[PDB]
Amino acid sequence: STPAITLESPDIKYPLRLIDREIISHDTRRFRFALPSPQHILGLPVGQHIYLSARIDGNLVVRPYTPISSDDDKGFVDLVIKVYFKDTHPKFPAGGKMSQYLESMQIGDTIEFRGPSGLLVYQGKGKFAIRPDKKSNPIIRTVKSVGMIAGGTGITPMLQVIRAIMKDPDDHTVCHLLFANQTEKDILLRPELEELRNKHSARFKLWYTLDRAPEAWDYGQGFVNEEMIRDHLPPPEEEPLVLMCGPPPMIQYACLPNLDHVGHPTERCFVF
Ligand SMILES: Cc1cc2nc3c(=O)[nH]c(=O)nc-3n(C[C@H](O)[C@H](O)[C@H](O)COP(=O)(O)OP(=O)(O)OC[C@H]3O[C@@H](n4cnc5c(N)ncnc54)[C@H](O)[C@@H]3O)c2cc1C
Repeated sequence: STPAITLESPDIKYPLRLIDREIISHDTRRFRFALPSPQHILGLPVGQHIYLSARIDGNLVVRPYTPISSDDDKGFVDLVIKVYFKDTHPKFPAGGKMSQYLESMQIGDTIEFRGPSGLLVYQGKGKFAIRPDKKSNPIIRTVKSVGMIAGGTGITPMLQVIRAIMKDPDDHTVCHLLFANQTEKDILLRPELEELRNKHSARFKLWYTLDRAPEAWDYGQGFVNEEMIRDHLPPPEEEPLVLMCGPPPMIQYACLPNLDHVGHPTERCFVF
């Protein structure tokens, strides 16, 4: 109520105006959108995301994104987007629908936001409120540590939580992040993650892994396995929560079964 929220109902689409573009690398962008007034906030609880929706080439396309801005930000929302260009991966000649749609927007164009959405909310100081499904009440579990597995753009739901914890000097939850990508080129938001690690090392552990690592590389190599789970996530005996977001293949065949191997109950594993 104090600051006016933009996402007043989840059943409503809000056309937000694109006000700024930023080329980060060849295929990664930051887009900024104007909230309805400069004193609005988004209205997005930690742990949840929004959907963009648009009519692209005659079809309705809906996709989830987690902003890198937060409810402290007045007047705007920022998204970091990986663009899947056509005519690039000869085996995905068409590219990605939504990300190329965003790449093509001009300053002034609008796009429809809706939310908040998602089964998990972070309540602070270790309190996670997790719905078994969209229609049931949340179960509330209090952890002292959170393990996090992210592939590609899956980092933006981790970062939102990481930040939410580090802002709060009274939040002593320890976050352990294992970040998987294809090539060093593809470590999205590396400077942000490393600045946070520089300041908050006692509450933030960070480790990468790469499918095709360069010759000078100090971190993991290959897919997520038993050993990386043991070495870079809190142990199952600490009763940690474990969060996952990334390409469905990695989550389903690389993460979940090995999490089961090591001993993390599936009740303490959550996929965004
Ligand atoms: C909780 C959550 C948060 C998310 N946060 C973000 C975020 O912050 N930023 C973000 O950018 N995305 C985010 N996403 C992902 C986003 O929802 C989309 O999956 C992504 O934008 C791709 O959508 P698209 O329509 O463009 O691609 P699609 O049309 O769905 O593309 C189909 C698929 O083909 C493959 N593909 C196509 N072209 C290429 C190519 N050139 N190279 C390689 N593979 C290719 C990719 O696997 C691609 O996803 C998030 C998803 C979830 C669930």
